[PDB]
Amino acid sequence: DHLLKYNVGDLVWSKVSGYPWWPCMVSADPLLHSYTKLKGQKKSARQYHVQFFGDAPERAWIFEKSLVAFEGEGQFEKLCQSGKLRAQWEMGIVQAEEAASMSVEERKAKFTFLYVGDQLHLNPQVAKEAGI
Ligand SMILES: CNC(=O)[C@@H]1CCCN1c1nc(C)cc(N(C)C[C@H]2CCS(=O)(=O)C2)n1
Repeated sequence: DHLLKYNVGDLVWSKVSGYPWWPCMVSADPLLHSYTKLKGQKKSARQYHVQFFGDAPERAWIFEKSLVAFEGEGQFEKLCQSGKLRAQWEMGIVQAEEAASMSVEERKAKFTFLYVGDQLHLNPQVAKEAGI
């Protein structure tokens, strides 16, 4: 055990209420510039900031007990124990599996969402790759 389980660029599965376990990457919050913090300053309530792979940019502060290191798509079955949501999730898994073969510096440069004030936008490199 380590007190700081994840760092910026780490790939993780995150669990948010109403959604299945989703592929993510730990990242710095646009406003705070931090990637980890204690909710209400309780040492047992550590959270990490993550961005979700998939269709549209999304991010969240998540409790460390709702995160699991991402090794691969095959973990999903053991972790558990829908139309538009399924296609978004599949797209996210393809991106996460591509990011897993990259170095941490390359995966941060390619996948980190573009921050324009408090608006989250596609990474210009991902946008160019998709022909946007
Ligand atoms: C883009 N956001 C959304 O689809 C929805 C509606 C607003 C909040 N939200 C949301 N918030 C959170 C915190 C997570 C989350 N997911 C896990 C699903 C999305 C991840 C990126 S995706 O592939 O586009 C689908 N979804």
